[PDB]
Amino acid sequence: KQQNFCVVELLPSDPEYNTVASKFNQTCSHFRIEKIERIQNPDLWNSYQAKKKTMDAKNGQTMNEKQLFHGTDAGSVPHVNRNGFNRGKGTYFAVNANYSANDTYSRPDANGRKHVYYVRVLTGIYTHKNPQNPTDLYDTVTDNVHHPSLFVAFYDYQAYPEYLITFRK
Amino acid sequence: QNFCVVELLPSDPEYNTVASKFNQTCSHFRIEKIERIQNPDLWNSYQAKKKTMDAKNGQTMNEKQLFHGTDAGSVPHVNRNGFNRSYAYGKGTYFAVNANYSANDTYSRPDANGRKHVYYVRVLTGIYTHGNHSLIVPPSKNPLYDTVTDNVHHPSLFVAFYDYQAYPEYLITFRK
Ligand SMILES: C[C@H](c1ccc(Nc2nc3c(C(N)=O)cc(F)cc3s2)cc1)N(C)C
Ligand SMILES: C[C@H](c1ccc(Nc2nc3c(C(N)=O)cc(F)cc3s2)cc1)N(C)C
Repeated sequence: KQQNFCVVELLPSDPEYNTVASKFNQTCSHFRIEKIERIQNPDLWNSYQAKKKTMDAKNGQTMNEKQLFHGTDAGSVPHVNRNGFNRGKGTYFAVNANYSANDTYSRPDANGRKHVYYVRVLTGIYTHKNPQNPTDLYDTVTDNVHHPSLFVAFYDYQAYPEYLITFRK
Repeated sequence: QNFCVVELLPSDPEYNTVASKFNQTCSHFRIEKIERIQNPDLWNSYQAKKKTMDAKNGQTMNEKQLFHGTDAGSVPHVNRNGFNRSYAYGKGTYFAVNANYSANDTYSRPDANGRKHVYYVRVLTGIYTHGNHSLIVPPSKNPLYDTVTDNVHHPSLFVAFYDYQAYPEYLITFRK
């Protein structure tokens, strides 16, 4: 599985577009969206979904998945499109787009453009598990359990980079 | 102008054709992957401009495969748009006969992980002349040329000024 990918542009006339634009614009209405792309990566998607089938069957009534934001520099984009966020070693995801929208994470490129993904993450059972069963770990960690602003994933195929929002100041 | 990026296997005949050409001047580097870029609209727009050109320049071989180094940031932009507008022998996109020119750190600028990127590009060089810094557009053949170059009888580079004049066919990712 060498996880090739395709990049389709979401058009304003797509029902998926309002939803991503809305969620993004909750915190980032002062940026202007240049475009939104759907990242299509079959091997990566299947691998993500396999982790989820498992995770759904193990965590009972827990809703394992959330859609979160991750900002990154323009040069990491092909790497994320192909390999996701694969490879104690964590990748950060924001609940709100403004956080990911920071220059430290979404480094503005030569044309001024910034890149934040709208990401499907398997947050599962998280804390800020069992002494009797020490090989049993939390799926993610957060900054605050009752009112989270971020999540940290560690394992492979735990997140799919479904949408890429390109924008500027 | 959506696109796909297919990674080639070293087993692939294509992979070796591209690797051979790159290694002629750049064998001292380590190739990590060679991907093929599939952008149907851009490819179409290129083949149209080529149909026009092969019908214009008689016996001329209009097409050359040249190299182009760039930073990791530009890769998604090139994949989608080509070498289009937003990108001392004229104000266009420069392309090299030999990989090692493109492999210069100022063009194929090393990323965070030390990875360099060089396209192997189909370019419609067509009929070309010697170029100059105040160009912006090709000279007229008589008081219009397709590209310009540094030296007309032994060219080492080429400069294109229009869109759809080149297709970013392969991407070569490598390191020192
Ligand atoms: C670029 C990459 C890297 C980049 C950033 C970080 N740190 C962090 N990133 C984030 C993001 C975000 N959208 O990126 C969002 C957050 F709410 C918190 C953090 S902490 C850690 C690693 N590095 C592995 C090279
Ligand atoms: C780094 C990259 C960039 C791309 C092109 C240039 N200008 C120039 N590039 C080249 C290249 C080449 N392989 O790209 C090859 C040459 F024989 C001459 C020039 S001049 C300068 C920077 N990016 C900023 C667009």
